[PDB]
Amino acid sequence: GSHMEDFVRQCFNPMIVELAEKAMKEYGEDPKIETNKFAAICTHLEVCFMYSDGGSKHRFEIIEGRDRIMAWTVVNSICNTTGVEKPKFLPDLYDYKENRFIEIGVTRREVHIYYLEKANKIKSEKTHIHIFSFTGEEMATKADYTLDEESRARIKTRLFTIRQEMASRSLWDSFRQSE
Amino acid sequence: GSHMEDFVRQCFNPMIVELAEKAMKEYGEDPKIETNKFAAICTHLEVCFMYSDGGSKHRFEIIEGRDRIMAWTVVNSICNTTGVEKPKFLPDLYDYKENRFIEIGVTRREVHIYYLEKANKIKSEKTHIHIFSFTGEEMATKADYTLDEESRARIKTRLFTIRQEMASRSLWDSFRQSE
Amino acid sequence: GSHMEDFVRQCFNPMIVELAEKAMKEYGEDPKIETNKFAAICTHLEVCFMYSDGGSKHRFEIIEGRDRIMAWTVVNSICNTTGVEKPKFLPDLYDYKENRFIEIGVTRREVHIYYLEKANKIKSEKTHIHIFSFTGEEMATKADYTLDEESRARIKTRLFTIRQEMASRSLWDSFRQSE
Amino acid sequence: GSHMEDFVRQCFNPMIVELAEKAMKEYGEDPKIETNKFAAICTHLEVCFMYSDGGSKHRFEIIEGRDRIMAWTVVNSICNTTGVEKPKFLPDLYDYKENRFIEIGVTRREVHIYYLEKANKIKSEKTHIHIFSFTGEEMATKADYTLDEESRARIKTRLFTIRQEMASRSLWDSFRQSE
Amino acid sequence: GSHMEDFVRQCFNPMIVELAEKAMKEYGEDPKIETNKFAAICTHLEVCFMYSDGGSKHRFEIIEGRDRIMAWTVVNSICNTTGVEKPKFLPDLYDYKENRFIEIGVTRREVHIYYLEKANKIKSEKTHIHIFSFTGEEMATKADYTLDEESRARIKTRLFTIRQEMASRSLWDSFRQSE
Amino acid sequence: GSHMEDFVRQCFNPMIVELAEKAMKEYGEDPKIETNKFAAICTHLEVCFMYSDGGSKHRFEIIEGRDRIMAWTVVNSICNTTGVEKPKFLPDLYDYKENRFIEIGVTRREVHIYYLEKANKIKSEKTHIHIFSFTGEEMATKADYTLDEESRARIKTRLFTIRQEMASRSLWDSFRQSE
Amino acid sequence: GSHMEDFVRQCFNPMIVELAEKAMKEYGEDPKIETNKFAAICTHLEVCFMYSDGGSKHRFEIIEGRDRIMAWTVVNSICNTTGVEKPKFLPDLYDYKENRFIEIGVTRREVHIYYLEKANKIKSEKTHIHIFSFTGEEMATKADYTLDEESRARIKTRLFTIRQEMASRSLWDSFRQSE
Amino acid sequence: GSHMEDFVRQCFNPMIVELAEKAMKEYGEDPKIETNKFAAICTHLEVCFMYSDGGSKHRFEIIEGRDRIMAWTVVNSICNTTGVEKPKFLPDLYDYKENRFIEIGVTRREVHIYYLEKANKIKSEKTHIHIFSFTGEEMATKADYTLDEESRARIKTRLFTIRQEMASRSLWDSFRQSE
Ligand SMILES: COc1cc(CCNC(=O)c2[nH]c(-c3ccccc3C(F)(F)F)nc(=O)c2O)ccn1
Ligand SMILES: COc1cc(CCNC(=O)c2[nH]c(-c3ccccc3C(F)(F)F)nc(=O)c2O)ccn1
Ligand SMILES: COc1cc(CCNC(=O)c2[nH]c(-c3ccccc3C(F)(F)F)nc(=O)c2O)ccn1
Ligand SMILES: COc1cc(CCNC(=O)c2[nH]c(-c3ccccc3C(F)(F)F)nc(=O)c2O)ccn1
Ligand SMILES: COc1cc(CCNC(=O)c2[nH]c(-c3ccccc3C(F)(F)F)nc(=O)c2O)ccn1
Ligand SMILES: COc1cc(CCNC(=O)c2[nH]c(-c3ccccc3C(F)(F)F)nc(=O)c2O)ccn1
Ligand SMILES: COc1cc(CCNC(=O)c2[nH]c(-c3ccccc3C(F)(F)F)nc(=O)c2O)ccn1
Ligand SMILES: [Mn+2]
Ligand SMILES: [Mn+2]
Ligand SMILES: [Mn+2]
Ligand SMILES: [Mn+2]
Ligand SMILES: [Mn+2]
Ligand SMILES: [Mn+2]
Ligand SMILES: [Mn+2]
Ligand SMILES: [Mn+2]
Ligand SMILES: [Mn+2]
Ligand SMILES: [Mn+2]
Ligand SMILES: [Mn+2]
Ligand SMILES: [Mn+2]
Ligand SMILES: [Mn+2]
Ligand SMILES: [Mn+2]
Ligand SMILES: [Mn+2]
Repeated sequence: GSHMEDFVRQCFNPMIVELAEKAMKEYGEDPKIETNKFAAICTHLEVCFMYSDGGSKHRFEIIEGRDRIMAWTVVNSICNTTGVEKPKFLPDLYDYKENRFIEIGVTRREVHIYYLEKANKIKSEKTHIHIFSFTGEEMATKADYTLDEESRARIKTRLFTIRQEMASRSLWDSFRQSE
Repeated sequence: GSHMEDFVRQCFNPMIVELAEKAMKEYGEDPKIETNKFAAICTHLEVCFMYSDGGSKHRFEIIEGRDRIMAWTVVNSICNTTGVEKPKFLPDLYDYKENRFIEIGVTRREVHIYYLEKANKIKSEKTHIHIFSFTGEEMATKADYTLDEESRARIKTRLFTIRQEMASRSLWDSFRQSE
Repeated sequence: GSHMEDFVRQCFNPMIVELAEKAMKEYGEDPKIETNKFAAICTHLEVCFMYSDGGSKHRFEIIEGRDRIMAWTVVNSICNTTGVEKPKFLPDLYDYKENRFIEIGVTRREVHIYYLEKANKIKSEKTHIHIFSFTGEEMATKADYTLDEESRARIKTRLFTIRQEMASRSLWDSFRQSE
Repeated sequence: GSHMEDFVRQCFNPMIVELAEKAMKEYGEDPKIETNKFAAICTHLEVCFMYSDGGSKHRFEIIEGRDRIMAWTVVNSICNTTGVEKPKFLPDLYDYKENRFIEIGVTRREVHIYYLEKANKIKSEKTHIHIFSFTGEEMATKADYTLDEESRARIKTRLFTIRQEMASRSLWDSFRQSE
Repeated sequence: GSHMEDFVRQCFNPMIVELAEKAMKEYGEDPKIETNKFAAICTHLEVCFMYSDGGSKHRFEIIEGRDRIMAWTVVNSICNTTGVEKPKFLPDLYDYKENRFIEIGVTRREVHIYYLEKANKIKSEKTHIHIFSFTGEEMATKADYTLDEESRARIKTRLFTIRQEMASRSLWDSFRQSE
Repeated sequence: GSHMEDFVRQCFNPMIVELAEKAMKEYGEDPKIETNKFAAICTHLEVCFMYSDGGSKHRFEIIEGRDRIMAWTVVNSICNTTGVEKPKFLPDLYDYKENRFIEIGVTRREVHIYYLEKANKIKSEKTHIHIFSFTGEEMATKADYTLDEESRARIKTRLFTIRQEMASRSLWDSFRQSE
Repeated sequence: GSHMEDFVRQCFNPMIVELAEKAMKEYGEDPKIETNKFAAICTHLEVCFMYSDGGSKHRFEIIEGRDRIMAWTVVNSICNTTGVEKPKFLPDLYDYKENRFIEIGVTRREVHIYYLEKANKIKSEKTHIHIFSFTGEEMATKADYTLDEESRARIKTRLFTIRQEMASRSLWDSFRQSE
Repeated sequence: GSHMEDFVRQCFNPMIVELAEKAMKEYGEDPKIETNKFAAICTHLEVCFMYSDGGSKHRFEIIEGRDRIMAWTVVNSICNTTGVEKPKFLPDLYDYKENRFIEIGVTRREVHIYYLEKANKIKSEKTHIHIFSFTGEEMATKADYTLDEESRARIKTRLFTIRQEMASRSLWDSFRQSE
């Protein structure tokens, strides 16, 4: 095994790791080789899980963490009961309170570049966009950050905790220069 | 076993299935033969469970999911402590906040026909009526939908998810044309 | 064993029964003989448990359900940190929100007689008094019922459910004419 | 073993004891000899745990209960995402709602002496200070007690319960005259 | 509810009760009315469970405790892999060590009458027969009791414990004169 | 609380302690006062539990650890299915393999004095007698020690471990000179 | 989803299904399309699990159910501590008692054809071969069936139970004519 | 953290890791620095755990995995009930069947050098000695290996699995050249 893989298994809880292994394998990647992609999907999975935990009881429908067909089924059921436009690509969450899907991005570049690139890929204007980064900076559409400051600051802290742990194990540099 | 039965056991959590088996057998039906009635009572059971989960901590007394005699006991205790009129037929919930019983219907026809038919069977005007359907449409008495928009839209989504899963297994058509 | 005892073990959850057995034995009574006292302390224990569950997260300190010495220790710690007067007899709860102890009574007589008798035994005016009965009637000091209408009506319903179950087993009559 | 140690193991839940054993051993002390320091760190650990439980869902980041390096990592991540000043010594909590770290002290002297001594050791003015004592008295910076009266009064009661239990076992006197 | 029913729920573990409720309802009986049949199937279910527990690790295939169709499926699979004759009626166990099915009877008459009646109903000579009674007497085909003396004497004791508990609750007499 | 009581709660697992509290209270004693009797019944309870664990799967019926009436019920069922003589006093176990009841004694005197005294109290010759002591010495009827040397030596070790723990807490001397 | 897939999820316990999903995806297959291969690997996984359960406590090292690299690691450790020849292909078990690896095959053809084909693929003579089929027939190298008759007959029964369940759902025919 | 530490946490189950952390800290070492000593005590802990699992039900008293004082207490109780000589240093197990203590060594040198060195340190001839190594070789006193070949070969395999995992992570070389 790799050094990064062992770090992934000791920093992220097992359920998040199992979902990341299932997600990458459903797209042909192997967690034991593309190990920094392994850490990325784990990090992205934890961020969305904390994000939907930031609301009430059932404000959010979690799209991420399901296989492509079941995730599109919930997308279909959401679209064809609320009336919203079906997105071109799979989002990560659906905000019932705000009646909009959310795409959540976790980047190691500037929140400006990453938002611009995914806002380009999305093109469909309806779905909300919300980016975090491993430095503590965040950016959202219309500056509408959906959650309150306390929930989002928990996410920024967890991200900086991961970058710190990667650096003390000498794996942050390759993780940075691999996105 | 039937194909529908296997779908029922893999789509609804085991506790809901056990309650549905107990409910149908207490009325002489067998889940392994009347399999689309098996899916209906499971669907109806999940909807009411989500419905009472939509309130505070103890807003709702769940009438559905108990055997006829224990369910009438709670109905008696509710009626003879609050003062409300004892219903002619067994409701599904009791709203303490609103001081009224609720009958919850899940239909594959128009919410208008199904409401009209059960409002006819109820006749007793006190108990509230609330219908959902597998298309995302809902209808309630006095347009009083009891729950907020977020909780009810979760129920509509789950219903459309079930219809989608039934269709990909070729069982939605017989399920539709069997109510 | 007795018929009432078997009913007590099948109607009240095991933790409440274990506490009732411990409470009665600490005062020389045996649950297997004084069986209707066994049902009374179980009923009284469940009512107080639902009562403190009716508040926020930690509004209530539960006095009932502890042995005499540990219960007086919490009473001491409560009195000697808030400043309230130490009661002559052991209460059942302590309301931090209202800064007062509560004595909870469950009776099979008129709420008026039972309140009057315990208000006589208490004499110390500080601690709040709140009575329920197996008919759905309640009475509290200064008409201050502490909890909201939804929480108290849950307690009245549970009480009428117990009386109904006792009656169908022919044990309500002796339970009534034994208090 | 010591008498105090046995009391520590029977009064504090095992998870708090395990954390206290880990905390003291990471600083060269042995719980089986410095047994009243063993009770102190257990008491301090429970107080902070109740303290962060006094907020919403994720108002507080718990600093206490982690080893020195992981605790400083969260401190780093907190500081370098919110922007606050990194404290000279390890605090116990971080209040996101109030955007400030908290140092929690549990003393057997006057809240005035203990606050003054730690306010002297801290010197860095940013982090909040909050002291409790085994008599029910508390003191906080700017008289800003962070939590509501109900949560803090739970902590004062638990403290007086511990002192009472220590006294009936003859160990309060040495515990007092050892801080 | 009945007095016997409450005794059934407090003497037999819940899994055995659930199986008995499922078994009787699959044959049109209601546990709440035919309550002594309810105790009989519970007693019969526990005896067979102890019986198969009396062997090695996987000496016995349990036929009892499954619904009619799944029980016949295992009967089919057993018959059509070992080669034994398929029985006319559903047995309770299958002994691999001895290569024979077992029918287990629990009676309140003489082991001689009960064996004779079921040996008459079976007619198919292959399947083994083994009877216990609430007095401690047992009888098996060819005097081949399958299990050792220690396992069978546990079953006789449990049976006499049940009869004793029924008698102190005044329900043994009707239970006896109802088979 | 007492020092011995705290030692009892930290040395014996909670289930054994709960049984000891129930056993002593059923005979009018209070664990918080007669604390060395509290340790004795706990020690006696653990020894019998290890003893019956020393056999096969179901060699032993545990008589100890039940209340007087349920323990006599099993005694009745054992006697009136095996045919053995019903003992004058309650034994602790029943050996099916050897077809005899066992009385287990744990003493702090010489195994000779303790055996002689209980062999005097028993008088009924049928039931087996087996004594252990906190020094590692054991004595059984006809020198028939029922279990193998490995199981009995585990019991002697556990006993000497308890005496050692009591001595380091200064409570062995009063425990010795109290039997 | 497919009808076979739903049957796979309701007939095999979830841990076996998760392993089968992981095993097939590690070789590029998707359980939701190659659904009868999905049932085959599940069936093969359960058979090997029952097989190693047929021995003592730790007679067998399970090779099947691990990913290719971890399975080869145990193969390496086994070979390079016992001294046996490292097999050309991955076996399913390692028998320590017999000091040989085992390849377990579950077929829907004649045990003769399936054994011959895999004995051809293995070529390395050391590793043992053991075939079962859905009719109850088995064949092993040197007629050495490793396990006793009771354990192997459990496996044959489970296999015939699966074929029966597949047939009543109309999926046995395609499952047969797909190997 | 270190790379080795992350490997230790992902290869050994958490209970073994917690014991190793407690064992090293009780002797002044820190698992996060002396990380290959961290892997050694974990490996040594797992080997002894498998070793005592290799016997009957209670053949072995586990000495390793307790703190120095509690481990010496069991040593005292063992010595002063069986009569064996108290060892100069703490052993790892006590074999009741063979009436002797066992010292278990796991080495990365030749089993001959390691045995000779510890046989020199022990000097007390009574206690048995048993060495394993990461190559699959073992050596015991009088060639008495206590366990059967199947149990010991499981231990040799697990050891070679650990060395393989260390090598693929580049940490075996420093682990070898550090003993
Ligand atoms: C699992 O791997 C995948 C998966 C897909 C399809 C489903 N994925 C999303 O819907 C998706 N994917 C990404 C992403 C994209 C490229 C590299 C890494 C990631 C990242 F962050 F996961 F780590 N970010 C999101 O935020 C996001 O919602 C495509 C490609 N790779
Ligand atoms: C379990 O089967 C039954 C049960 C009964 C008596 C108790 N039932 C209700 O009280 C009830 N029954 C129905 C319903 C009615 C006919 C077919 C299907 C259903 C449906 F939806 F369950 F699937 N809808 C409700 O909403 C509802 O509250 C009558 C008949 N069948
Ligand atoms: C357990 O039995 C006891 C206990 C005590 C001392 C502690 N008890 C209370 O503090 C107490 N006792 C009663 C009560 C009094 C008489 C009969 C029955 C009850 C009742 F309801 F429990 F069922 N009601 C309360 O509300 C109440 O707080 C005295 C006498 N009996
Ligand atoms: C575990 O033992 C230790 C630990 C440290 C470093 C980490 N500790 C804190 O950060 C800390 N330490 C104390 C404290 C100080 C001296 C004696 C006792 C305590 C007390 F209360 F724990 F019991 N109080 C706090 O409030 C507090 O946050 C220093 C010294 N001893
Ligand atoms: C559940 O109720 C039923 C079930 C059936 C069909 C399946 N049953 C058996 O296969 C069966 N049935 C009986 C039995 C027969 C009559 C009354 C009571 C019982 C008894 F003991 F359960 F309590 N004894 C056995 O030993 C036995 O194997 C027939 C009738 N009633
Ligand atoms: C719980 O307290 C009791 C209980 C009883 C009746 C039931 N007890 C037994 O059947 C019994 N009682 C004793 C024993 C006797 C006197 C003092 C202490 C014990 C001892 F060891 F428990 F600690 N030893 C046995 O071995 C034994 O089987 C009588 C008296 N006290
Ligand atoms: C935890 O660390 C320690 C502990 C002690 C005292 C208690 N220890 C034993 O009783 C002991 N110690 C060793 C050992 C010795 C030196 C280095 C590494 C180990 C090894 F293998 F743990 F990894 N081997 C055994 O087999 C053994 O029974 C001394 C020194 N270090
Ligand atoms: Mn996504
Ligand atoms: Mn995303
Ligand atoms: Mn209904
Ligand atoms: Mn309805
Ligand atoms: Mn009270
Ligand atoms: Mn009261
Ligand atoms: Mn601190
Ligand atoms: Mn502090
Ligand atoms: Mn049967
Ligand atoms: Mn039968
Ligand atoms: Mn006794
Ligand atoms: Mn005894
Ligand atoms: Mn194979
Ligand atoms: Mn050692
Ligand atoms: Mn060693």
